[PDB]
Amino acid sequence: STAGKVIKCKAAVLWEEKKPFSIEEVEVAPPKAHEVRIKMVATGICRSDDHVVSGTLVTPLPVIAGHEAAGIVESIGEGVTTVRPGDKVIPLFTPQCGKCRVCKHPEGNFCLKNDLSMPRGTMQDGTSRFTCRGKPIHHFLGTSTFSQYTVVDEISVAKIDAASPLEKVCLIGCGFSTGYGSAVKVAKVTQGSTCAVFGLGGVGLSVIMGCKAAGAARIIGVDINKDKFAKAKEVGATECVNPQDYKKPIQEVLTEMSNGGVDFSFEVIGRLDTMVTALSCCQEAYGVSVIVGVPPDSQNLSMNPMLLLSGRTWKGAIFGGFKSKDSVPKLVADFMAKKFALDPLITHVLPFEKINEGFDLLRSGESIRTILTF
Amino acid sequence: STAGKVIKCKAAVLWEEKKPFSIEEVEVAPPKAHEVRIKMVATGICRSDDHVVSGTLVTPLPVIAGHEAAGIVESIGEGVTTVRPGDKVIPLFTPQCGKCRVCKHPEGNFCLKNDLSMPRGTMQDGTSRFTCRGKPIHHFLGTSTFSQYTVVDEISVAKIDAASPLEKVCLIGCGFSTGYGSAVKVAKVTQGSTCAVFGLGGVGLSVIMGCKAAGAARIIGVDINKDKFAKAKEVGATECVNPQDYKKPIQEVLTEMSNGGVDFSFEVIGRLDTMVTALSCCQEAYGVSVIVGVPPDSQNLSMNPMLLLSGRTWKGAIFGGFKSKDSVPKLVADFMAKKFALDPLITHVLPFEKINEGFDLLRSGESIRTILTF
Ligand SMILES: NC(=O)c1ccc[n+]([C@@H]2O[C@H](COP(=O)([O-])OP(=O)(O)OC[C@H]3O[C@@H](n4cnc5c(N)ncnc54)[C@H](O)[C@@H]3O)[C@@H](O)[C@H]2O)c1
Ligand SMILES: NC(=O)c1ccc[n+]([C@@H]2O[C@H](COP(=O)([O-])OP(=O)(O)OC[C@H]3O[C@@H](n4cnc5c(N)ncnc54)[C@H](O)[C@@H]3O)[C@@H](O)[C@H]2O)c1
Ligand SMILES: CCCC[C@@H]1CC[S@](=O)C1
Ligand SMILES: CCCC[C@@H]1CC[S@](=O)C1
Ligand SMILES: [Zn+2]
Ligand SMILES: [Zn+2]
Ligand SMILES: [Zn+2]
Ligand SMILES: [Zn+2]
Repeated sequence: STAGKVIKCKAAVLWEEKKPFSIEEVEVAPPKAHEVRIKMVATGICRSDDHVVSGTLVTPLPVIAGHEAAGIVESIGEGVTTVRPGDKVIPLFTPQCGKCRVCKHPEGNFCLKNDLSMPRGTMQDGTSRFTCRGKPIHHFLGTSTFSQYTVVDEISVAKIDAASPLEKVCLIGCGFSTGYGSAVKVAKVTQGSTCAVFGLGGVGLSVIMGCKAAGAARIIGVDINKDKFAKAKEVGATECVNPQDYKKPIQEVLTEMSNGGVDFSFEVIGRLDTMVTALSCCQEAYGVSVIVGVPPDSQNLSMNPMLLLSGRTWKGAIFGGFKSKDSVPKLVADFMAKKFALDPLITHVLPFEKINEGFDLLRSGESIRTILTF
Repeated sequence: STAGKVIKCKAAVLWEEKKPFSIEEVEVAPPKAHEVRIKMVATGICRSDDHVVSGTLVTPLPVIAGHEAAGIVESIGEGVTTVRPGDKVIPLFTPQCGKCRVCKHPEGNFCLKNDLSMPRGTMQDGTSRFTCRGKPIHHFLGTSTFSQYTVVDEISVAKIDAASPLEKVCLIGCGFSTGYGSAVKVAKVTQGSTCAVFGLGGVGLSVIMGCKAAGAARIIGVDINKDKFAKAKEVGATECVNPQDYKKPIQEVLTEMSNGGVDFSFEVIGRLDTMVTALSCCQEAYGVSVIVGVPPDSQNLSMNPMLLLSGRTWKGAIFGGFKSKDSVPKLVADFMAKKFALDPLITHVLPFEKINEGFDLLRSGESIRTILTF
């Protein structure tokens, strides 16, 4: 019925940094060749969407943010072969073209068609499908899910199980997969190890889930908000520590509690100082530290290279190291088979029109993941 | 004949920073329990010994430096079980106690008894076996090989093949093992990969040897001294580049020549800026960069954590990651079986008494390894 036509719908537009989202009427153009128009069903509020509002994450404005979501294909442009109208799908903020050097490498996942390194906030063809008040509105990492309808490139969408609960599996579009993969795929947590997880929001909780699934014996959660500790323990943290309770630096405290440094540490916050602290708290000769948190745009950290010369391994990853199009469908299938849980991350559910309230909950420290329904 | 007695012999003592070594008479005490007194046969001049002179590497002075060497056991203290008088041995600047958490971990080699993290420059018992002009002289990483005789702890010595040529296998005590292991063990260079090696001294040449033995397809040598290029090519470099020949930063140049960044990069110099440049030139999603070079004491580098967040792996190692006492004897055995060559690193041979001349050759850029004979 709407196939091949402009759709007029509501979307949350961010017109300028540090302002509330504006629920407005936008026009969404029909999908061009190899493009997929999606009717959104659920979208999570991730800290990275708030980074766009705060200026932490820089991307051309005005913009329709949102990148963690699930929806139903409304229509497909010419040449699309991987999804059909009616299919449940999850948009991929990291594409999987399957032809670049990274897509062909066994460990790479940061596809070279990404819109993160040199952000333009467009479709792959350099143009936008969004218009508001007559003005073109940018996309966000080829996803833009804070809208009733969006249009993505075929390499930025994956078909998922037809029976999946989209108000839950939207978390596989970012939060869950990032945390879980960070532990299980990037760090490769080992059985019996000691892990330290800095930041106990949705991503940090999914890191804990992954460490516990990998058989870690000790999983130490670190947060300055102690209200985060109960849920952290629920999904696997054996201990939790608040840096504000101590008179000495947390890396010392953690080095002492792990009898010389942890096997695996994770930075899941987004601060330069906690990135260096997480590196330091892993065992100097064989420790591994993974950066997951997004740092303030263009800022450099300072660190002593002797931390690495002793033997430490330092790495970072986008989306838990998962090749997005190949893994999203398998993660949904595993969720359907009850291999992991997603309810522990969901603390609040709000209609899409209350998006600003959902961001207020995140910023106040009260929520983990707010799921917005359309 | 000398067993149980103080030995009077010549040693090169460093009384103060930035001065020539002073060839003096020293008194070497007999070995205490679990100690081994070694008659030196050959010692190489590594850049790290020059770092002690320049103040780059800090350790208590006055000191007997030198750590890359081979000699013959003169006598053993009570309780020594792993070596005997007359054995050929190689002193280990990284110990292998075999009991600490690092020694027992499969991938650790930075034994907790090392004298590097908090340098005291003494034997394991906190005292020195060296005296000069009535003053106690410090040890250097439990080795101190710029002396006709030295005393080391049993965990800092390995028994090697009785037929090995000590004027060649002394390089297994540092230079060769470090570079080689950095490629094959730490980085785990893969067949068909592209490697970039910053610094073409003896350790950088050894890194090339390990990349070639791992089957790398391309091995790009980087050095501001183009006189280093011929030998680099001889041992495996497919191309060599001098940063001074270009108008743009070397990481750009290397990213362009590897069509998007190399698989494995190695910092084998000891500069903060080349450590970051080496990291950057490795492929942003799956690249691996290994720091081998020793940076100026207590200085921090500055870097953007986005270099890691895209997927890069950054690591460092001491002694190429080898568990010292288990690996040195195998390396010598491999060398005896012609599994690798050591002659390409040796450009000059001088009597011990010309140690200052040997340091002048290194500092002028003329040599790779000068072997000193006793
Ligand atoms: N690499 C990726 O692919 C990817 C994917 C998703 C999110 N992220 C990033 O991961 C981070 C975490 O995301 P989230 O959605 O879980 O966010 P969140 O805001 O829900 O969680 C962060 C947690 O850090 C805690 N915290 C803040 N400052 C702290 C400090 N100084 N010390 C200790 N704890 C502190 C907060 O109390 C909070 O619980 C963000 O930076 C987000 O942008 C990266
Ligand atoms: N990690 C360890 O276990 C270990 C063991 C041995 C040596 N090291 C360290 O490794 C480094 C190399 O040792 P070496 O004995 O081979 O030293 P070296 O001095 O023989 O070689 C260093 C090479 O780097 C080159 N170089 C200098 N500045 C440069 C720049 N700006 N750009 C590019 N190239 C530059 C020089 O021309 C030289 O050929 C030293 O810092 C040494 O202390 C570490
Ligand atoms: C390291 C920067 C990654 C930014 C990505 C934005 C959407 S997802 O939350 C992570
Ligand atoms: C990272 C510092 C290691 C310094 C050690 C001194 C002797 S060997 O050259 C390496
Ligand atoms: Zn790709
Ligand atoms: Zn996200
Ligand atoms: Zn050395
Ligand atoms: Zn040990």
